[PDB]
Amino acid sequence: PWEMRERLGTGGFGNVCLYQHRELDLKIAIKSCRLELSTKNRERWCHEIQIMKKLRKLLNKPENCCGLKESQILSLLSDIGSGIRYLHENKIIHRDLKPENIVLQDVGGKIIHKIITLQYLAPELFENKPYTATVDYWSFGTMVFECIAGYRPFLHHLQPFTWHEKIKKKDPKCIFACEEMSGEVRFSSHLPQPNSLCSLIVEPMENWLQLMLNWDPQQRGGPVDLTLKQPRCFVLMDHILNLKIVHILNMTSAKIISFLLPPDESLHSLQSRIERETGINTGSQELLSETGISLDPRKPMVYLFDKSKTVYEGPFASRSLSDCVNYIVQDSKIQLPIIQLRKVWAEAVHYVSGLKEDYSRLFQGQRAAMLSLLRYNANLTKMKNTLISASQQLKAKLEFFHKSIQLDLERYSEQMTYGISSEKMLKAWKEMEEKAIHYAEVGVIGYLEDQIMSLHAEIMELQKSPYGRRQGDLMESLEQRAIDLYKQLKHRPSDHSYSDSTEMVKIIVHTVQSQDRVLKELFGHLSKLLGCKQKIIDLLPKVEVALSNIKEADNTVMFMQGKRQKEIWHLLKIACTQ
Amino acid sequence: PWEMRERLGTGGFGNVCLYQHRELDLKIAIKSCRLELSTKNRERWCHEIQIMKKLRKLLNKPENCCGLKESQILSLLSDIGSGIRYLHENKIIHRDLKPENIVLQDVGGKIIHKIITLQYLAPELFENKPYTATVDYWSFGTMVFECIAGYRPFLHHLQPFTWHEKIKKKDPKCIFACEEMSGEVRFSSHLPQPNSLCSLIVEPMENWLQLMLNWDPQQRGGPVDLTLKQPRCFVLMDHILNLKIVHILNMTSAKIISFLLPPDESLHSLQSRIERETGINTGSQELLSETGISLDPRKPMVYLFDKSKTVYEGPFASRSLSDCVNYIVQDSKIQLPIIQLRKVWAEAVHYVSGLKEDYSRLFQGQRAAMLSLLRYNANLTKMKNTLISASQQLKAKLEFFHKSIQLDLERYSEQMTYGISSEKMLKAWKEMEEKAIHYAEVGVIGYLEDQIMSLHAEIMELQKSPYGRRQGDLMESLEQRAIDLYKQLKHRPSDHSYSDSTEMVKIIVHTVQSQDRVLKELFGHLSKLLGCKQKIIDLLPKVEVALSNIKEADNTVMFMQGKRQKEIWHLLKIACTQ
Repeated sequence: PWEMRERLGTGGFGNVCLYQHRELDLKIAIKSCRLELSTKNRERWCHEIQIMKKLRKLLNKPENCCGLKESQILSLLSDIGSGIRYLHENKIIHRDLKPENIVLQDVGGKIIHKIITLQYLAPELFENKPYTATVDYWSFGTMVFECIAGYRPFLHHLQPFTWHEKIKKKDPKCIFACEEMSGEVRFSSHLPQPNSLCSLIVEPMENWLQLMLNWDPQQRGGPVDLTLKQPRCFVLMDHILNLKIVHILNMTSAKIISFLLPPDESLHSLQSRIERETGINTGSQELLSETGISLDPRKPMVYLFDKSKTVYEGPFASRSLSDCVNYIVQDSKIQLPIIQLRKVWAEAVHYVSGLKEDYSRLFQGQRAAMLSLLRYNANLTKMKNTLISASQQLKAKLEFFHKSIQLDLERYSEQMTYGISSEKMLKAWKEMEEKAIHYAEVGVIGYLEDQIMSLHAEIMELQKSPYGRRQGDLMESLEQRAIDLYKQLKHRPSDHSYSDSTEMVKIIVHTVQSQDRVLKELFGHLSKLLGCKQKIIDLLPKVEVALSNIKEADNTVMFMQGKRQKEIWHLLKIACTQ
Repeated sequence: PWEMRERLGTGGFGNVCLYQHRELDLKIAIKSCRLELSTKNRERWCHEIQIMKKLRKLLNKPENCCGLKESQILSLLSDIGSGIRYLHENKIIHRDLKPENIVLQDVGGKIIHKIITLQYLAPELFENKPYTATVDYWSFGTMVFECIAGYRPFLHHLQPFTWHEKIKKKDPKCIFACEEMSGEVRFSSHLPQPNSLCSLIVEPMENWLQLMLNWDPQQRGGPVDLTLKQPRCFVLMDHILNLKIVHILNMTSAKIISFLLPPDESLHSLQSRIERETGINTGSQELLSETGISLDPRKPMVYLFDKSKTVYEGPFASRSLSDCVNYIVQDSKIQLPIIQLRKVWAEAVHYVSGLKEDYSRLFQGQRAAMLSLLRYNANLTKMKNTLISASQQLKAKLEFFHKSIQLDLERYSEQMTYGISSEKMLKAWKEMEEKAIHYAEVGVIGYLEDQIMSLHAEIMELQKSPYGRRQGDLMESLEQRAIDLYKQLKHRPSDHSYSDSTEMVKIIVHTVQSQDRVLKELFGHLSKLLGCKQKIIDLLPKVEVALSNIKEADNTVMFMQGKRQKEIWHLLKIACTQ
């Protein structure tokens, strides 16, 4: 009771149709018979049934055309790296490595990738040579480089009949070829600069690219350690895919610096590392969670605060542009070919989206700092209730105590009138009364209570603060317009070779204007937040020591009254003696 | 060092130019010489200088074309009534009574009117007859009727050459003439129905119109009481301009009922009057200020609440339309002359603006009730702090007390061990300890404290309530469009005799839709407000009696400890005896 849901793809046996039973969601891809395949390859097709039973869409998204995220490429190395390790354990050579053969499985966010066109065709496959797994290595590092470039690793849009002949002329220690608009073929052993990656892993991934893209198949992934059945490629993948790196945005300078983490460094020696890095003293270096929880020093993207610095100035976030982009800043109206234009405009929307994530992370650190302020406020309310409570407890004990000793001095004075009492305990108890009247801490709790309601009024005022995310969605609109202009460029055929880019530069203008606005308002927010936070931190030991003094006069006075009791018991037993 | 500011008006001596010195704001109206007046009337003009040194714009506002407000017409009776009383003391007959001769002086809201065209020309002036102050009476009641009609009291837009001849045929006990579209001349001794006035004063003002507009000058204001140098007209003005009337919107039925106030009625007998009027029992009848302050019963537009009724239904505000307006409801597209159209459309915008003031006053009563809820919340916080404070005072006195008597039972037991103590006060003090342990009211303060934080959470939720005034400004836009359509009708010459009125009926549709919406949301608000208010009112005597019990165990326990003291003094003096 179901139908064909959607034609999934094609194949040598025929087209693939993904099915679904709407009453039961019976999802299955079934490669149908469309090609009328020869019976030899039909038997080999059922062999493929016994063995199989034994992404490019996301790439063509205009956001993704710049290159992918860090953890996306890392998780791609995990899924596809582990997958081809499993396949090379199973003696399998797919010969068909492409993002069109990558199924995306969203398990709650965990995008599990599985395995199921001449630029992925190896040059040994391009001329039908003896093959091995290094072919699939070549396509692997090919595709993973395309995950950050947005394009092929070698002479993009060159026809493979001579493009593979240029592949035969590659410097093997170099990894990337770029061609100028004059046709200048040059090489690079470096990554092209608009990435989204941190250099600390890029350089072992650079040498990894030096291994994975040598066109000699005996050298491509060649140093295979038979200790671990892996090349040095998979050694570096094992290192990097477990290489712990803490990324820290300096909130005070708007700078993210990554850090290699040795597997047993304490957080304090890390504070020494950031201390040497930034100059910020560890007593003033303050760090806390993404959710706004201060980091436990007892433990081994968190956000950097300087306690000893109060007012934070404007951003020290240098946000560069390329000389092509700067050339558009000089004149956006030059009529240049689209080979430049898709690249440069991708760098532009790339740049703007980078600014959006900058404000996004700064927005996060602001919210998290406000959460820490709320926790400090909560402890302030707890010590408030403790203070008011135990303070009025002290006041009542004062009242009851002195009225008690007033009655005791009346009757004791009547016994001194009877020639019974002694004047020494009389004067002593009058000193007890005088020291009780000295215990006049009931004004201090009202004054520091006025400090409490002062700061509580301040943080209630900080609740009603306006937010720059109002202009953050304006940045979303500007970036969205930039995406739309990139799409309108992207669907142009070769007849639309020359174009203008002025409105995008206007989006850059209003972008940096709005970003300066939300940074000024934002730094005003954080400035008042850390100010009132400092007021709370300075307020706490006063409340603590004062409450301690309350407990001092508490146990003091109770001991004094019990002393008065026992003295009356002494005069009792003395009168029992006589 | 100044110039002519603006030409104010005209005159027989010439045009009047209002001056101003921009550096000093030297405002003065100066009647210039434009007419080249004859020297006899120039000498009479300087006579007018010696005697003078001895509004129609507001009428033509489309809001005001329906008729003026209540207090506006009343203040007009005060200023112009008192002014012509002063002028008739000075033997002055102006002969020139018109709103064009009325200067508006805004003293902080108090619009002081002062004294400075054939429909205001009296029929005795129209035929140049012997004159008196009853001429200015005729123009006075003429203009004051025009303040509520928006038009002349007799056959509007009729040419005075025969319109005064129709004035000679007026029924003197009748006050108003209306003409049908067939030309049917009829009379009315009543006010035309679209007023803005309360009938309680209208009927003495109706007979006042029967006196002030009789075309016999010896009868117009004729019964002049020489006891007070006034006609019965000024007697009724003296009554009505001091006639105290409390206007009360029934919030429960969306109805305003006016009330004559005898000059010494207490507020309780007023509650009997509203009690007989509405059926609402005085124990449930609740009244409070415009600013949300409950009315003192000890004293002699406030808003009516029913305490015994919880959920208030939809409005019982009948808002009628005329049969002309209902005829437009039948078909707005009938092509009828503008003599109807300006009147009927004025009734329409009149109706919509009336609905706007309805929601405005209901909005006021909602805000005021919320203010009363805040005051109840404030008393709740005061009793909260008193309760928590004195409660923990009681707890500390319990602790100190029982530890005290624990020490006293230890030593007293040691003296019973010494063969000294008696068991009766032993067992008695153990009963004192047991009753102290019985005093376990520290859980009740936490439970009713949870009720306090419950209601505090509820009223904090009521703070974030959405407001129907969002659609109130939508009503402002709809009414503003209706004003614009009335203006576009109003500037039409006689060539635009036939018109359509459908979009105004659409404004009536969206008006009553939005009004039903804001009344539903509004009554939901007030329903939850009175509900939580009832919760607070029920919560209060629990807190009060519990706190009273705290004071009971307070003075009880203190008396018990002092009793224990005095008993030890008894054993002391007994041991002194032995």
